[PDB]
Amino acid sequence: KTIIRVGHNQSQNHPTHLGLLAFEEYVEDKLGDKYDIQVYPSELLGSQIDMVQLTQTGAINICVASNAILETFNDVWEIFNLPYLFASSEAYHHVMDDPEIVKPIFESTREGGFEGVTWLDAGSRSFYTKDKPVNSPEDLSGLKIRVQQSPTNVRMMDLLGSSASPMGFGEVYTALQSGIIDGAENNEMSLTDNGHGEVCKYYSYDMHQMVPDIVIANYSWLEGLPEEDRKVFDEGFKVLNEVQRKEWKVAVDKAKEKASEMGVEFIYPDQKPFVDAVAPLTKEVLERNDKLAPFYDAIQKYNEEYPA
Ligand SMILES: O=C(O)[C@H]1O[C@H](O)[C@H](O)[C@@H](O)[C@@H]1O
Ligand SMILES: [Cl-]
Repeated sequence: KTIIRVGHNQSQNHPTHLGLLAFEEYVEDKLGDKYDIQVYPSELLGSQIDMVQLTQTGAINICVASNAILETFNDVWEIFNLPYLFASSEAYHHVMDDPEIVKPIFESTREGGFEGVTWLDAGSRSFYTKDKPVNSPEDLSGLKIRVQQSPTNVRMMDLLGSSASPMGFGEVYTALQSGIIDGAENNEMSLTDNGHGEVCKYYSYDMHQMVPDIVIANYSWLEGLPEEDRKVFDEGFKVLNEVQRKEWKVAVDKAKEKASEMGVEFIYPDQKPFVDAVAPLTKEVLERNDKLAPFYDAIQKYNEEYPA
């Protein structure tokens, strides 16, 4: 058979793994005599940055990468990394499901060896810290906060009066434990599935970003598929999206409960001071990249249709 290698950086219990297992089962049920889909969880194929590069060369076929890091491969991905971009999770989901918005973005990096085929839900990202609770941006002053390898997020930390420490997701637990960083920012699953709540017990819902995870496929590989095979893989990507999103809802609820049981304290800060502190980032990003405005306009229509 033809081996299709698929990587991601999450545990085997995470929604993304469950979605990819559904993908594998869907495709192999229709075409199993021909393809063996192999899913490599928990950074078995490397950190996310490692995997995107392996996808570019075709050493693996498909991987999952946070939108945060894709902006370094093509600047148009920056659009979904803007802080306080979406008014509501409903606005966000409708945006990511709108082909007129996502297709031009997903296809932007074909010359770099890959294209986006779907997205996966990763909730919203908020600050969590070890020693001191975050109630407003000034509480981040003098802290070192881990972010993804994303110039947008580095700039966001600068505007918050803080300092960014970019590193891969698998490094964060030990970096927190050793005191190399003071905190990080993510959805609630980081606390439980990745153990960050063992060290960080203050989780403050500033909800600065809703950053999609993107499923990317090697472009030569994908376009090389025979018509009928491509149709099955495409259907599989839709199943992946659907199963991951359903499982995400379940998992994030369980994560919140388990975090509480672990001793994490959830804080609900006033978001306005965070919004105002990082507003210049959106102004700067839009001014520098004129590809973005029409996507931003379209997102605003969804914000209006699905407000908070
Ligand atoms: O902050 C990060 O690095 C990670 O954040 C979330 O877990 C996201 O789903 C991952 O794709 C990502 O790698
Ligand atoms: Cl990485």
